[PDB]
Amino acid sequence: SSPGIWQLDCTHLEGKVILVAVHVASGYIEAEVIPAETGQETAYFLLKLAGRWPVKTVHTDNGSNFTSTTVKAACWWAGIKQEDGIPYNPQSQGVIESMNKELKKIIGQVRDQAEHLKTAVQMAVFIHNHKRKGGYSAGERIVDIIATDIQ
Amino acid sequence: SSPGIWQLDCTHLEGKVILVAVHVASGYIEAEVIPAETGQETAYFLLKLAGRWPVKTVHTDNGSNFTSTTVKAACWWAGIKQEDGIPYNPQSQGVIESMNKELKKIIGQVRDQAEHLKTAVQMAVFIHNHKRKGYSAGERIVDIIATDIQ
Ligand SMILES: O=C(O)c1cccc2c1OCO2
Ligand SMILES: O=C(O)c1cccc2c1OCO2
Repeated sequence: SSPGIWQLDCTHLEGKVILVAVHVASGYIEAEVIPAETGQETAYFLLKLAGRWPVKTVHTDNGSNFTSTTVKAACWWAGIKQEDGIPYNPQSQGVIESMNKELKKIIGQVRDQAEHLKTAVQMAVFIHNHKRKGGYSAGERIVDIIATDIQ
Repeated sequence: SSPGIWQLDCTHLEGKVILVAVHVASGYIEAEVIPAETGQETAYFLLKLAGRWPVKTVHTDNGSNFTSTTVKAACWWAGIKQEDGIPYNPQSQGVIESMNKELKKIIGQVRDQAEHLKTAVQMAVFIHNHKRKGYSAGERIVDIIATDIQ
């Protein structure tokens, strides 16, 4: 449960890009729809995440965001250690692929309800983070993990 | 002051609107820049907030968002009790006014650094939530909700 570590994950749907940050120890996520994954979009997403949770380390999702000066500048600004996201544990690739599939399935389940993709993605964030698996939810786990770490 | 209670607050800068949700018991915030405060923007912001923290009650920032069918639909969807934001306790007006001024002060302190207002507002959320007063608001909200879960 290393309380400060997050992983970036970028997935595609409807010609659009969904950027996800996963808190690795809990499975809790935040996500956004963007028109394309650029360093600027990723840097802004990181700044938002790190203002909201104590982001110590981020495993970036690809080499272009690992390289990006703009991403490195947001990581410097927000006190984040930027790392690569090489699956030294190969069970990592499989966990992220399954989350993406789960997220896309929830997006499909909420399509009668959202006119824009960005709404369906935030409904999927909500359902993902509140899902009991404990059975604790990922929202409960990340709070428990970080609070234990503060104490 | 319950773990689940938040207050909406809408403030203006640079002819743009900044929408803030404050977790009342900790002072922790999330905020966004929007072109205008409409029911649709407010409903979307609430959906985002409630997928991220366990939002039980929202004190809406004005009667238009309290009334808005779109705001009520997002609160229904996310399981949030929508309430008014009448300051039955008058030290509320002043606590919110003071946060707006501190937020605008930080936005000013980061303007050499951000080309867009939205970046400066998220730098201000970051500095607000990490500021030690000695725990930070980010620490207090985590402690409050974890104590509640346990
Ligand atoms: O239910 C929770 O305690 C919770 C805690 C932290 C974050 C969250 C949560 O629900 C979804 O996003
Ligand atoms: O520093 C923290 O524990 C913290 C915890 C939860 C949320 C946050 C935080 O800092 C910024 O936003």
